[PDB]
Amino acid sequence: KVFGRCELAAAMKRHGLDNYRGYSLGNWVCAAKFESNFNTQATNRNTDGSTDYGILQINSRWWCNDGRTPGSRNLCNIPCSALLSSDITASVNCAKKIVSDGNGMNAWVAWRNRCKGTDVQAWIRGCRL
Ligand SMILES: [Cl-]
Ligand code: NA
Ligand code: NA
Repeated sequence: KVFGRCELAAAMKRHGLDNYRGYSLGNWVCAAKFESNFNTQATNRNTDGSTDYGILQINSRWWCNDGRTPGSRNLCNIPCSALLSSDITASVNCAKKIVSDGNGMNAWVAWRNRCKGTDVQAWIRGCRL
Protein backbone atom coordinates (compact mmCIF):
# COMPACT_ATOMS: atom_id res chain seq x y z
CA LYS A 1 0.00 0.00 0.00
CA VAL A 2 1.28 3.49 -0.89
CA PHE A 3 -0.10 5.78 1.88
CA GLY A 4 -0.99 9.38 1.34
CA ARG A 5 0.94 11.78 3.57
CA CYS A 6 -2.02 12.73 5.82
CA GLU A 7 -3.39 9.17 5.71
CA LEU A 8 -0.04 7.91 7.13
CA ALA A 9 0.10 10.80 9.64
CA ALA A 10 -3.38 9.78 10.91
CA ALA A 11 -2.48 6.04 11.12
CA MET A 12 0.80 6.83 12.93
CA LYS A 13 -1.05 9.01 15.45
CA ARG A 14 -3.81 6.38 15.95
CA HIS A 15 -0.97 3.94 16.84
CA GLY A 16 0.70 6.26 19.40
CA LEU A 17 3.81 7.60 17.53
CA ASP A 18 3.02 11.37 18.00
CA ASN A 19 5.60 12.39 20.71
CA TYR A 20 6.68 8.78 21.25
CA ARG A 21 10.06 9.03 23.11
CA GLY A 22 9.64 12.78 22.46
CA TYR A 23 9.57 12.68 18.60
CA SER A 24 6.72 14.70 17.12
CA LEU A 25 4.50 13.14 14.41
CA GLY A 26 6.21 15.15 11.65
CA ASN A 27 9.55 13.42 12.42
CA TRP A 28 7.90 9.98 11.82
CA VAL A 29 6.16 11.10 8.61
CA CYS A 30 9.42 12.66 7.30
CA ALA A 31 11.29 9.44 8.16
CA ALA A 32 8.73 7.28 6.28
CA LYS A 33 8.82 9.60 3.27
CA PHE A 34 12.61 9.32 2.84
CA GLU A 35 12.86 5.65 3.93
CA SER A 36 10.04 4.14 1.83
CA ASN A 37 8.23 6.93 -0.09
CA PHE A 38 5.22 5.90 2.10
CA ASN A 39 5.19 2.38 0.48
CA THR A 40 4.53 -0.50 2.90
CA GLN A 41 6.04 -2.98 0.34
CA ALA A 42 9.49 -1.27 0.14
CA THR A 43 12.49 -3.62 0.59
CA ASN A 44 16.19 -2.75 0.23
CA ARG A 45 19.27 -4.94 0.66
CA ASN A 46 22.09 -3.67 2.93
CA THR A 47 25.83 -4.25 2.17
CA ASP A 48 26.15 -6.61 5.21
CA GLY A 49 23.55 -9.08 3.78
CA SER A 50 20.61 -7.83 5.88
CA THR A 51 17.50 -6.19 4.32
CA ASP A 52 15.35 -3.26 5.36
CA TYR A 53 11.58 -3.80 5.27
CA GLY A 54 8.45 -1.68 5.03
CA ILE A 55 7.35 1.91 5.56
CA LEU A 56 10.14 2.52 8.15
CA GLN A 57 12.81 0.26 6.54
CA ILE A 58 13.33 -1.94 9.64
CA ASN A 59 16.59 -3.94 9.42
CA SER A 60 16.67 -7.80 9.59
CA ARG A 61 20.24 -7.39 11.16
CA TRP A 62 18.52 -6.78 14.58
CA TRP A 63 14.74 -6.53 14.47
CA CYS A 64 13.01 -9.25 12.33
CA ASN A 65 13.70 -12.70 10.83
CA ASP A 66 13.78 -12.95 7.02
CA GLY A 67 15.39 -16.43 6.85
CA ARG A 68 18.53 -15.11 5.08
CA THR A 69 20.41 -12.83 7.54
CA PRO A 70 22.86 -15.16 9.39
CA GLY A 71 23.91 -14.39 12.99
CA SER A 72 21.24 -11.65 13.19
CA ARG A 73 18.72 -10.94 15.98
CA ASN A 74 14.87 -10.84 15.84
CA LEU A 75 14.24 -8.31 18.66
CA CYS A 76 10.65 -7.50 17.46
CA ASN A 77 9.97 -11.28 17.37
CA ILE A 78 8.36 -11.16 13.90
CA PRO A 79 8.94 -12.35 10.35
CA CYS A 80 10.21 -9.40 8.27
CA SER A 81 7.27 -10.01 5.86
CA ALA A 82 4.92 -8.77 8.71
CA LEU A 83 6.48 -5.36 8.16
CA LEU A 84 5.18 -5.21 4.50
CA SER A 85 1.42 -5.43 5.32
CA SER A 86 -1.09 -2.64 4.49
CA ASP A 87 -1.66 -2.65 8.30
CA ILE A 88 1.29 -0.61 9.79
CA THR A 89 0.65 -2.03 13.34
CA ALA A 90 3.71 -4.38 13.26
CA SER A 91 5.99 -1.63 11.83
CA VAL A 92 4.86 0.87 14.49
CA ASN A 93 5.20 -1.60 17.41
CA CYS A 94 8.69 -2.54 16.23
CA ALA A 95 9.67 1.14 15.57
CA LYS A 96 8.73 1.93 19.21
CA LYS A 97 11.30 -0.69 20.40
CA ILE A 98 13.97 0.66 17.99
CA VAL A 99 13.59 4.33 19.00
CA SER A 100 13.67 3.30 22.72
CA ASP A 101 17.02 1.44 22.44
CA GLY A 102 19.20 4.52 23.33
CA ASN A 103 19.93 5.92 19.80
CA GLY A 104 16.50 7.54 19.31
CA MET A 105 15.61 8.28 15.69
CA ASN A 106 19.33 8.31 14.66
CA ALA A 107 18.75 4.56 13.98
CA TRP A 108 17.04 5.75 10.71
CA VAL A 109 19.79 6.98 8.38
CA ALA A 110 17.29 8.89 6.18
CA TRP A 111 15.92 10.63 9.38
CA ARG A 112 19.37 11.71 10.56
CA ASN A 113 20.44 12.98 7.12
CA ARG A 114 17.14 14.43 5.79
CA CYS A 115 14.76 15.20 8.69
CA LYS A 116 16.82 15.91 11.85
CA GLY A 117 17.13 19.66 12.45
CA THR A 118 14.52 20.57 9.75
CA ASP A 119 10.99 22.00 10.10
CA VAL A 120 9.29 18.56 10.30
CA GLN A 121 5.91 20.13 11.30
CA ALA A 122 5.62 20.83 7.55
CA TRP A 123 5.00 17.04 6.98
CA ILE A 124 1.64 17.26 8.83
CA ARG A 125 0.51 20.65 7.40
CA GLY A 126 -3.11 20.64 6.21
CA CYS A 127 -3.91 17.19 7.74
CA ARG A 128 -7.06 16.84 9.88
CA LEU A 129 -5.49 15.07 12.91
CL1 LIG B 1 16.10 10.06 21.75
NA1 NA C 1 17.15 -11.07 11.97
NA1 NA D 1 1.48 -3.84 1.57
